[PDB]
Amino acid sequence: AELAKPLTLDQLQQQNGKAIDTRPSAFYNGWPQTLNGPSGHELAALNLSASWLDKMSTEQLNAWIKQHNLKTDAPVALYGNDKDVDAVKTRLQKAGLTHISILSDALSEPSRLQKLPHFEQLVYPQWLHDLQQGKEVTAKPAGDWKVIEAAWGAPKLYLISHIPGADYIDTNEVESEPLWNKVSDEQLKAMLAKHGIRHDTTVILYGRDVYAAARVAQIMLYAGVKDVRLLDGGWQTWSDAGLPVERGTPPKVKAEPDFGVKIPAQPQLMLDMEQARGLLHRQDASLVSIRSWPEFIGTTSGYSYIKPKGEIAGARWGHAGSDSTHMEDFHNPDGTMRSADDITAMWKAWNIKPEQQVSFYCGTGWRASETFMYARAMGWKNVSVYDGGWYEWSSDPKNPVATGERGPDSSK
Ligand code: NA
Repeated sequence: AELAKPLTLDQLQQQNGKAIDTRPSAFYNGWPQTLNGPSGHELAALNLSASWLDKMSTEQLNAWIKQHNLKTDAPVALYGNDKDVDAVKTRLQKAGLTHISILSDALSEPSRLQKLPHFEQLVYPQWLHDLQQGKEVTAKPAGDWKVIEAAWGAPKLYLISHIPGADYIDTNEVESEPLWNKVSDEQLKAMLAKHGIRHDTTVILYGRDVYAAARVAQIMLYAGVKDVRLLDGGWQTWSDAGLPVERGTPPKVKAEPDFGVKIPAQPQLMLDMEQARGLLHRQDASLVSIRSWPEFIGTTSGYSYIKPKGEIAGARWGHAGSDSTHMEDFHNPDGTMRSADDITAMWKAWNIKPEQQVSFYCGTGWRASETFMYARAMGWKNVSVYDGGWYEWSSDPKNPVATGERGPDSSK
């Protein structure tokens, strides 16, 4: 039942133990719990939110313990809310950890905390709701702001319910046939004006799936929207918070004719095929496949309408999900972004590194847009999406293709 002795951070370090931040990831990432309050987690703290526990089976927890290298008798020091700390203690006890304490001086020295360099780009429901009601909040939009739901095709679930004051974007407004690449600068200019977006409008996007919203977001960043943000974990986090919803067709938007800069203002954020091919086989650059493992080895193309199978030869595997519509390797059990530390280590093992020119691709770019926005928020400075992805690559039977099981070395 009970906790071992309380440890300070210093003692925990001396004893080669680990700290476990048991708050929701939003706060682990950098969001203050009160205005002006401590921002981020203790050095090398892990994040195991108590709110995830009901969606972690016994084996998911065991896996997570192993994966963070918690040795069974090495000290673990927990911090956060009491109920949360206690829920995690119970679970870790049942999983067989033997030295569980509280981190006594947790969050007591703000100057030593670590944060997602741009945590403010991944918002959470309560922040968004506070902003809407006119409450002073951390990282407040500098000027106008808009909330937009992004999904494939005309409004459906949006008609049933959506975040109050949210506009709606059909992803067909930003990408189109033949390659499912983004539409033209000129079509983008009109799309932006129509939804009342200028270069200095803060745009907060969410979707029923994070990647639809991310796709829109990366495209707006390319175009020239300076401040584009995602709801971390998407719509489901809003629904689950039991916050207010509105209903019915999207209300009329007041057009903004003049964007205020020439589009595109950030063209380096999107690569074509030749540019993508240029990144291969380099220490200072990575072309990253955000495709499932069966796509990566050539069991399946991932899509009904893509006949060719295999992968871009020399693409480094950035992980993804179980299939072409899932992103488990980037998600906590509640659907929010896994920790920066974990993502950084997963990518590192494949020689994908923040000092490189790094471009993400997948089938047609949605999954890659998602990892792009994470990497942006992790503070990766040279990131982009290779729009065409496997669909464009495998159009040309001259492009080199890899199949078969292979590891990190095989993409030098
Ligand atoms: Na594409």
